[PDB]
Amino acid sequence: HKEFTKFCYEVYNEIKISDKEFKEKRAALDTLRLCLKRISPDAELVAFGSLESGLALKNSDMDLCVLMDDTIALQFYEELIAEGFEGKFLQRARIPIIKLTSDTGFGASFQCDIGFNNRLAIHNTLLLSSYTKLDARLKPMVLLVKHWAKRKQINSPYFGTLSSYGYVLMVLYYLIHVIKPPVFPNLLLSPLKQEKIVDGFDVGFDDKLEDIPPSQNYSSLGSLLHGFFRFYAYKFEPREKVVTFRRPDGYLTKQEKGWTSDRYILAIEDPFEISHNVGRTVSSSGLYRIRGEFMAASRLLNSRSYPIPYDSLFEEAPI
Repeated sequence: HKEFTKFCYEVYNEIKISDKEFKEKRAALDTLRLCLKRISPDAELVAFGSLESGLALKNSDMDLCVLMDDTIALQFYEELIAEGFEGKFLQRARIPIIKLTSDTGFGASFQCDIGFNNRLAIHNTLLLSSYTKLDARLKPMVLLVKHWAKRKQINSPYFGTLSSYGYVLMVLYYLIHVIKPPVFPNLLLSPLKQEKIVDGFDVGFDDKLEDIPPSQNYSSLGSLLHGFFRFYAYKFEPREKVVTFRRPDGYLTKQEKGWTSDRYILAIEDPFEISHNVGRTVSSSGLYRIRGEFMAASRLLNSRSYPIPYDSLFEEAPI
């Protein structure tokens, strides 16, 4: 996989966030933090998601969280509308959300999403951020899987398919517990790991990355991707197994977890919030499309017709 790896890195460099775009988002965050400072002096606005882990595709949306220690939620929204930003305040039960649309100069096409005390989400981002720092192969691979999923119309949680985070965990599971030699260790199950309970969940992992030995896996990005597709296309049985980060071998049956009868069509156990299935959005019809597109990828990469048209891997599939 020399030619495929060459193609992979070419695509990766086209789809990744530019340093220009990154600095624009970081500048926007500093402006919004100043807004929060004048209304709540002890609250902090922390960034999470793709932009924070570095697993962000160009023209990505911003995900922020206001952390504190009540009315501050709505009070922050009104100060933002006052400071020229355009958006709406939405609250379901006791969970408020700010959805920003524009700016009158980071705008006009400037999207941003602010949450309140979503601590677990910040921790999942810390875990992915650490893995990104461990191996250089993870960032391109994740972006390429994300770009493929998006283009093949299998990245719609609202339409019976999997979330982008779903695919990130699908990649991590493969690189930690499936590939041999593994590309990564399991930082959650490390003997150096210490328990840290946040919102009734253990968010602890070995973050002292400097002391972690280098990977014994020397495979290319192209080879890694060919394996990932082949695994989920032909070896992984979602009617039997759970994608997990809580077993040393990675072996967890749906029987053992009790996820046999939210939807359990595709079982992806969240690393910290273990009660939550990241693949709950995946429907029976949707899984069929996911399985179909995985087999298609495998078929393409084992083609005997040269030169192989690798471009078809990122060809937009009908809606």
